[PDB]
Amino acid sequence: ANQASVVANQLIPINTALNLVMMRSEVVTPVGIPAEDIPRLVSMQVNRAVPLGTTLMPDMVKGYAA
Repeated sequence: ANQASVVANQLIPINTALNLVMMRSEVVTPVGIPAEDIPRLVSMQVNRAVPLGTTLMPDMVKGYAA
């Protein structure tokens, strides 16, 4: 209950480096990467294009290990 995840604030293009305009948090189901990891996700790249409103999942960010 109430775990907030990272949600795509806009379409995050393939292989693009993440920035703070790109990520917002929301309570979504299923639970994805925790909202508190938005600082650490900055500059990491996605390996697939992430459509607007998609929850960001661990398998989508290159070099992500929590």
